[PDB]
Amino acid sequence: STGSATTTPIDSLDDAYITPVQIGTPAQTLNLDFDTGSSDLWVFSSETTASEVDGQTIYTPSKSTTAKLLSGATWSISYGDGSSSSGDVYTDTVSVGGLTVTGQAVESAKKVSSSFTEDSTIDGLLGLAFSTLNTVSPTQQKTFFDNAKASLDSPVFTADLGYHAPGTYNFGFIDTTAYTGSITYTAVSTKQGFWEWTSTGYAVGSGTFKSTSIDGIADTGTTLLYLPATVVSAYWAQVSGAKSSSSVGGYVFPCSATLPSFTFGVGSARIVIPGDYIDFGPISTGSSSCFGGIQSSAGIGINIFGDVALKAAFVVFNGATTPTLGFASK
Repeated sequence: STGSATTTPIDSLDDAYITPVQIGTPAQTLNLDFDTGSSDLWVFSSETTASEVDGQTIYTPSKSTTAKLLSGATWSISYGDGSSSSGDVYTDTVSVGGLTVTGQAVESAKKVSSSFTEDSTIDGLLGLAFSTLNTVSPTQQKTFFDNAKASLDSPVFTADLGYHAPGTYNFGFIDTTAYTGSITYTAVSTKQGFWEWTSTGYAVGSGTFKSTSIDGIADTGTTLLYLPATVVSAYWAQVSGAKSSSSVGGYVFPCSATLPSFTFGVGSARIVIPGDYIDFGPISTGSSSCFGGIQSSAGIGINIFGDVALKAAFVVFNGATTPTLGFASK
């Protein structure tokens, strides 16, 4: 089997991407944030505290003839940005882009934090990291990819995120028309439950490539590119007027600037992030100070290749017995 679904930016900054997902019988279609940095499939639902729902589409399990309460199961998750959600669990039929999994754990939110409530465009998350991170208790549950893997033509999914434009998530096959050149594959550690790999270095604009190992995670659920303070300082030093602002919470730069590109290494290959991809616009409406898309990881504890980096590439998440990641230019 295979599946193929279009993923669409939620706003003009590409702050996140939503992909339609069919849940239950008859189908209830919710727009979920596919997140390779977490491992829970959770949804706004008929059980969510009413004051915490503000425009999202909800899953109503009582209207699904295939929904079954997973008795005793609860879940509770906290994300790197400080947001959180929790609830109980059903199993139901879930389809993405024509690919169907029966018996998928669908985590129904009873509570969500304010940032979820405030984002009317995201109806939940679909986690695509390793199932060892799933928060369901007392019986941990498998991700959608883990459940579908055996049925897929090839045990892979691919992320092809657009810059200010729609893109595609494919399951079970590699679309050779979707990228240029060849795919360079690189080793993955699953020891922290993430798609964790080691970049071989970086360049800033037309500058020379610096060979240096940068361990980090491929995370479609994080907007920006978070890298060590040395690397980020070297980038922003090439932008006149750029500075790190503690009051804003990161590097800002004059909105009048033209940003340099940023290159990251994948083995001997190179992925170029155009400068425009690093512009996240005014810090507040009407300001001439703009927020940078490359930020320091020093306060996180891990480097994060988020959407800013991933959308410059065609990315293969290879879930073979020894997982690997692949990157191609496009």
